[PDB]
Amino acid sequence: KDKEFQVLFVLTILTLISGTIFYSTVEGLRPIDALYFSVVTLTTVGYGDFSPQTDFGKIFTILYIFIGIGLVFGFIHKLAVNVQLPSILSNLVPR
Amino acid sequence: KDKEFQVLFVLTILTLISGTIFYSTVEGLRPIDALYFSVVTLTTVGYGDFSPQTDFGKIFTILYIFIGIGLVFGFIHKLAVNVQLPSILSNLVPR
Amino acid sequence: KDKEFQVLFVLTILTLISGTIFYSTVEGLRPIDALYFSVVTLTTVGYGDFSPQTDFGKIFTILYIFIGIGLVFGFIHKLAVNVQLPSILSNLVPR
Amino acid sequence: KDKEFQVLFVLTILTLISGTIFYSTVEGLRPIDALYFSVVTLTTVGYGDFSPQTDFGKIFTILYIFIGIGLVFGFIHKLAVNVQLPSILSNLVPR
Ligand SMILES: [K+]
Ligand SMILES: [K+]
Ligand SMILES: [K+]
Ligand SMILES: [K+]
Ligand SMILES: [K+]
Ligand SMILES: [K+]
Repeated sequence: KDKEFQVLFVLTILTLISGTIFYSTVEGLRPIDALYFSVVTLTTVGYGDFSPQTDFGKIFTILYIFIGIGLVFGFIHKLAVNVQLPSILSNLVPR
Repeated sequence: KDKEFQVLFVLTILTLISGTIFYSTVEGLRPIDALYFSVVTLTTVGYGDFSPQTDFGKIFTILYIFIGIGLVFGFIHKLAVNVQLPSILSNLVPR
Repeated sequence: KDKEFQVLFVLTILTLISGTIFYSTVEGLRPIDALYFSVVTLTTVGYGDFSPQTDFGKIFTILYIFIGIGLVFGFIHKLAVNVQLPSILSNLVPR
Repeated sequence: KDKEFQVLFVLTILTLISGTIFYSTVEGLRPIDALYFSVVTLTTVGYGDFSPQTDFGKIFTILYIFIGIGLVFGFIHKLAVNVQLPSILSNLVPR
């Protein structure tokens, strides 16, 4: 399960890297803002402080969302159940 | 399962087409912006760079969301599990 | 199952009514905008074209979200599986 | 199950407290606005009336979202099924 976590973890980083590079290049964001934006998009928060301005950015965002949501939310699920939950349970007992 | 994917795929395209046509017509968006907006609405991202301005657009958006979320997120589920997951698994093995 | 649908349906309408009344009264929105806003909040779209300006509105929105999301998304689930899915299946066959 | 509810309830309050303190301190929000913002972020509504302006706030928000969504939505699930549902069922019968 550490290896089920590791795979989704890696694939999430790669996905966020892809968005950082595209939005920094095509939409002209600073790298930190492109990552932030990629995260705010794929978790569906969508503040809108940043949003794509070019048609190439709009089209990319459509595809990035559909390809990216299932991965991101899979990782969050694995994180919650296989990492966060056990550590919570361990805290309720003194060794 | 390719035919379970195909049905949801088609129904998603039809749903996004419906929104593209309405928002381009009633809210005056360019077709590309209406599609983008329809996608950003039904995936619940909701940047708000675009939002309906007319009461007819507001009422439509209410119904489009309720009718459209269950479909869109069904497709994303099918996509993740029946397409993305297997291809990931295939990459971890050399033929 | 029509009666499992009917209950969630009614409870959803009541929930959206509650929000329409509060936001129209305390935040000064037109009734149509308060409903629209209530729907955009509880489905987690959150365009932000409307957002509460008063501390009383902010506090209410916190509680409305936590109480309201589980209901709204339950209805959408019931809608998709017990209404939308069967009708889709019926269309694929001529009577 | 009251103790399964109580744990997630407490962990949710602690999580929202953490965000209130950070955003009030680093991003300069009033405490009430920082709580409101933390809630609007972790439920994925994301109005964007508030959004982090500093790089330290942006980085924190990335991590807060990934750590916080699984908890928040777990609580909402427990709330809906173990608290809201039973009380609904009890109302349909006179004692
Ligand atoms: K969701
Ligand atoms: K959102
Ligand atoms: K927004
Ligand atoms: K906005
Ligand atoms: K949003
Ligand atoms: K959302």
